[PDB]
Amino acid sequence: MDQSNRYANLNLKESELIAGGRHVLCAYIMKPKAGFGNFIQTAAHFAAESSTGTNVEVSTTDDFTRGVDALVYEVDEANSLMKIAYPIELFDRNVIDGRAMIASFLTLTIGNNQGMGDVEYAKMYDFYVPPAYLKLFDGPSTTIKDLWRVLGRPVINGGFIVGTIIKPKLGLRPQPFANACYDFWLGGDFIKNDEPQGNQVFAPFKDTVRAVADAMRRAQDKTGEAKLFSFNITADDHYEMLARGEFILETFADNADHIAFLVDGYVAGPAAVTTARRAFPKQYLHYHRAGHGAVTSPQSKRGYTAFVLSKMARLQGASGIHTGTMGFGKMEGEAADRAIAYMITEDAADGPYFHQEWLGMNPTTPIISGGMNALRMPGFFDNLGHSNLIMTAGGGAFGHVDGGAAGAKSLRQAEQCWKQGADPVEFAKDHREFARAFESFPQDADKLYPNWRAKLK
Amino acid sequence: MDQSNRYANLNLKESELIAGGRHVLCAYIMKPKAGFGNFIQTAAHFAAESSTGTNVEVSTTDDFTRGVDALVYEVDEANSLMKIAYPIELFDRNVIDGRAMIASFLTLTIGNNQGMGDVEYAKMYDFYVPPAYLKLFDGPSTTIKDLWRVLGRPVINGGFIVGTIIKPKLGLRPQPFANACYDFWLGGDFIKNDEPQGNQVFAPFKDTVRAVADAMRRAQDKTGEAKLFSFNITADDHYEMLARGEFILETFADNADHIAFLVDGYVAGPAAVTTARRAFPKQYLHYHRAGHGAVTSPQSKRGYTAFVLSKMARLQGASGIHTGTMGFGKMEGEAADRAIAYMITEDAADGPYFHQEWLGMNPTTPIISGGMNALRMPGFFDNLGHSNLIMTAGGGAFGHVDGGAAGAKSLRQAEQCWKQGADPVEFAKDHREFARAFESFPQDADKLYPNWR
Amino acid sequence: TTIKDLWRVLGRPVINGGFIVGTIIKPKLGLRPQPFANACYDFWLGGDFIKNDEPQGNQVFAPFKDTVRAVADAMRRAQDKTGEAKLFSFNITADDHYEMLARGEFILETFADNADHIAFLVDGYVAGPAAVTTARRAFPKQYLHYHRAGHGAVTSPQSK
Ligand SMILES: [Mg+2]
Ligand SMILES: [Mg+2]
Repeated sequence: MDQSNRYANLNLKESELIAGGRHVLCAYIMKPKAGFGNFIQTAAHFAAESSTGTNVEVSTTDDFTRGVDALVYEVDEANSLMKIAYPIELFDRNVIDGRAMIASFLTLTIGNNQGMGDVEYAKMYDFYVPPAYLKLFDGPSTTIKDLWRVLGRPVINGGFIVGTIIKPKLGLRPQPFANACYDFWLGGDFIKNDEPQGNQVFAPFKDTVRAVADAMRRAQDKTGEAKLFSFNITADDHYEMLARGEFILETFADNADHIAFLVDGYVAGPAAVTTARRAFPKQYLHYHRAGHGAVTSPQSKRGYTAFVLSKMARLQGASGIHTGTMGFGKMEGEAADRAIAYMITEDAADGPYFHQEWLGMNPTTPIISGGMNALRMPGFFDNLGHSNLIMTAGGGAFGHVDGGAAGAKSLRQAEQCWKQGADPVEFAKDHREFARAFESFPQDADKLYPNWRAKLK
Repeated sequence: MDQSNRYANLNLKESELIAGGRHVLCAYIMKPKAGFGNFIQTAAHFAAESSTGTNVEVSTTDDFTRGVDALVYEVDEANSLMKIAYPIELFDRNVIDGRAMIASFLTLTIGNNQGMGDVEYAKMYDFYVPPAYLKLFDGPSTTIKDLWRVLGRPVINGGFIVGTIIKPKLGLRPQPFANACYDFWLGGDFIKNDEPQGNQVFAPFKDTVRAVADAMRRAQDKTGEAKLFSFNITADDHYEMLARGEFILETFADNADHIAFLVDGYVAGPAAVTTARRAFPKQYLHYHRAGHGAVTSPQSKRGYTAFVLSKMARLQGASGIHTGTMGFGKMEGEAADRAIAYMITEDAADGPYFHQEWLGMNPTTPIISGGMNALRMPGFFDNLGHSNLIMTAGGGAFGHVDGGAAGAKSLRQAEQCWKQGADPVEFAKDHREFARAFESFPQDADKLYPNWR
Repeated sequence: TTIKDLWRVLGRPVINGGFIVGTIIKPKLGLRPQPFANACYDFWLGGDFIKNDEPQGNQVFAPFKDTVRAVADAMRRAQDKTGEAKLFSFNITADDHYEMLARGEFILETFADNADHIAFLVDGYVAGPAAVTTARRAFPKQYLHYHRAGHGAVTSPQSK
C-alpha cells in the first residue's frame, strides 16, 4: 500500500517547522530497494514505521493518531535525501521527573526503520531539536572548565590538557601500571584507562585504583602540579558502576575532584551513560565511543554518522566525547569532522543540514585520541582552530625514545609551538623533548617535515 | 609495525583451543583497506587493537602482557575469514559478584577494531564461549515454560502463544488502547507494547497501565483463560525502569505473573537489559531489538550479525528475543535464520563457525514479529520445525476484516492447521476466521494460495 | 541550576532573559487546597512565578498531596489559557531527609511534563545547611530556592 498521502507533505516549509518549535527534524541519506515503491512512497513508509504506522491499515486508527504522524517534508531523490518531521509528543518522557530520554529518540528515528525490507539503506546525517524538547535533556553537568579549575588554569580558554593512555591496552599488573602513570605525570596532565581496563583477574580493580591513587599523590608532591585520571566504570549492572565510582572517590579522598569517569557509551549504551551522569554529576563524564565505527564509518550506509552520535552525547550529558583525529591519526576520520567539535562546544552551530541553538546547555569537550604524537599535532590544531581540548597519545608518549615523561613534554611543546605560530623544525632546535620526537617517530618526521635531519642534527 | 610475529599464531589448532577452555573464539569476515599491510598483518593489528596492543612499540610492555594477547589462529583470505582467540582473562568481571559482563566482550571483540584506518570492514559472524566464561553470565531466569504455566499449558511443549502488537504504533489514548487489548484478548494470548510506547503526553504510562489491567481482568472473566501483556519499561535512567516495573506489578496485583517486561535492548544497550534482568528475574524479559538492522543487515559489512546478537542476548538473560520472520514477513530476513532459533533454544547447537554447549543455561524464546498474518504462518512453521514460540501480528490481527478478536483466532487456527498437516485452503472451509484472513489480505492470498477463490 | 534554566522554561533569552514576575499566595497559611490553587491560577494569568510562603507544607487543613495536585491542575489551566509557561516554588523543608525526598519526588511525578517548571524551596537558615544540601544533591536539576526565614536573629545590624 501507498501511504504518501498521509505520511508525506512536501508543501510543509522547513523554516515554519523550525519556527513552530513542535517538531524534531531528521535528515537521512536513503536508497529504496529495487522492486518496491518509488522514493517518496518508500520515504512515507519509512516515516510511518518510525512513528504511528505499519505495513497495513488497522481498525484501531482514529483522528488523534493522525496529528502525531511523522511527516516527510522534503525529498531530493537525485542526492538520495529524505527529511522527516517528528512531532515532539511522540518521544517518551520519564514518569519520575518528566525529562526526555535518548533511548526513545533512537527507537523512533533510527529503530525499526533500519530493518525494513523495501529500503536498501538509510543513514541519519543530522537532526534538529527544538527548545521544548531540548530543555528536557540532561545536558552536561561537568565540563573542561572544572578540569581547568583543578589544574589551576583559567576557567575560560584554559587551554590544552596533555593526556595519554597507559599502554599496553591490557596486561599490566597494578604496580607496573601505577609506575607508568607516575612517569607520564612528571610531564603530563591526564591519564585515561584504555577502554577495556577494569577488574581483570591479573589487575584487580581495587588494587589498581589504590596504586594509581598513590602514584597521583607522589607525582603531585614531586611536580607541585595537579594531575587527572579517567577511570573506566563501565558495567552491564548499574550497581557495579556505582560500586566502582564510589570506591574510586573514597580512595582518592582529597584528590576525588581530580577524577573523571569513563563510560563505553556506544557498546554499554545510553543507560550506562545516564547511570554515570545522574549518579555522579560532579565528576567529569568521559564518553568513550568504542564500537561506533560499525555504523558511523563512511563505509557504512546505515545507522547514523559520528556527527549525530556526538550531538546525541551532548544531550545525554557527556562531559567529553572522542571526536576522532579528523584524518591526522590512525583511525578513520576526515578534516571536515572539525564541524563535530564546534557542534559539541558552541552555543550555536551548523550541522550538515540543520542549524542548532543549544540555549546555554553546557559544552561537551572534544577528546582527541588514536595514533597521535607531537609531530602530528600542529597540523591537527591548524585544521581545528583551537587547543581547548583533551588529547591522549599512548604511543606518542610511551613510544618516545627517552620515555613517558619526555613523551608528555614533547606533546606539551608541540601545542606551545602551534600556539605561537612557530615552525616545528626551528622550534625543535630549542626544545629537546620535541626534537627527540623526530627521532622517536622518523617515518612521520620524513613525511611531515621532509628536510628535518639537515636542520636539526 | 608488522605485529604478526606476536599477534598471529596460525599453527594453533582450533580443536585444542576449544579443548583447553581458556579462550573465547571469534570469527570475522574482514577486508583490509588498500595501501596498508597484507591480510595476516591487518588481522594481527586487529587482534592487537582488540586486546593488549597499539600501533607502535611501547617501553612499558613486559612479558606478562604477551600471555594475554589475542591471537589470530586461522585465516582464509580468499573468503575474507579471520578467526581470533581471546584469552578469557582479558574480559572484565564485576567487583560486586565476580560475574561476567557483555559490555566487556563487546568492547574487546567489536569495539575500537570497528574504527581502524587500515581496515575497510570487519563483521563478527560467530563466537565461542568456553565453560569457564559461560558459567559467569546471568543467562535467562524466566523462560516460555513460565508463560505456559500461567496459560495452563503443559510446561514441556506447551505450544504456540498467539500474540499481537496494538497498532497504531503510537497515538492511541489509554482507554481506546485498553479497548483494543480487550478485543484482541477475546481470541488471543499475548499483547506487547510497540517498541516506543511508554509515557507519551497523550497516553500517560500510569493511565495506560491501569486501563490495560482493567482490560485484562475483563477479558479473563469473559473467556475464562489467562492473558499476558509485555510492557515497555525502557529508559535511559535505571531508576525510571524500576519505577515503571514496580508500578506495573503493584497495579496488576494477582495478575502480576501475567506480565512480561519489554526492553529496547539494542538502542538502550546491555545496561538496560541487565537492569530488567537483575531487578525483575521473575518477570519474563522481552528483548526488543529495534535498531539492530544498522549492523545486522546483510547490506552491512560491519559490526555483527543477527545470529551473534541473539546468542549474546541469551547470555545477557533475555527470556525471549525477536529473531525475525526468516524471510516470511515484511522485515529483512532469510530462511537460514532458523539456526538462530536453535542456537537460543537448545542446550547444544551449531553456529556458522562454532559448535556451542550451553551447559544447561536456560533457553531464550524466539519471538516472531513483523508483517505476519494467518496466511504466511504455515510456511514459516515448516521452515522452523516447531511452534513453541511467541508470534506477534499487529497488522495480521487488527487488519483482519472482522476485527482483532477474529484476527487472533485466524492466527490460532493457522498454527492448528500446520500442526495437523492440513491444506490451508481446505482447512479454511471449516474455520471461518482463518478463511476471512484470505479476504483480509488478498495480495498475500494470491501469491501463496493461487487458486483460493 | 540558575535563573538561566528558568528563562529557558519561560521561553526567554538565556542571556539577560530579564525580570521574573512573582508572588506569594497570601494568606501565609489558612487557604485550603482548591482556594489556594484558584488564587495561583488568577495570578498566573498576568505573572510568571509563585512561591509557597515559608511555612506552607502539609498542614492538617491543607494536606501536601491535595495542594500539590490542585496547583498542578491550576498551572495546566493557566498555561492553556495564556499560552505561556508558569513556575512554582514548593516548600519541601523537613527535619527528616527522607521526608524532603518524599515531597520532592511526589511533586515532580505529579507535575509530569511540567516538572521542569518546579523550583524547590528550603528554609535554609532554620532547617540548616544539611537541609539545603539534601535538596541540592538529591535534586540538582530543580532550581533550589533558599528561603532565609529566621536569619534576622543574627544578620540584623541591631545584632553585634
Ligand atoms: Mg584505546
Ligand atoms: Mg513493531
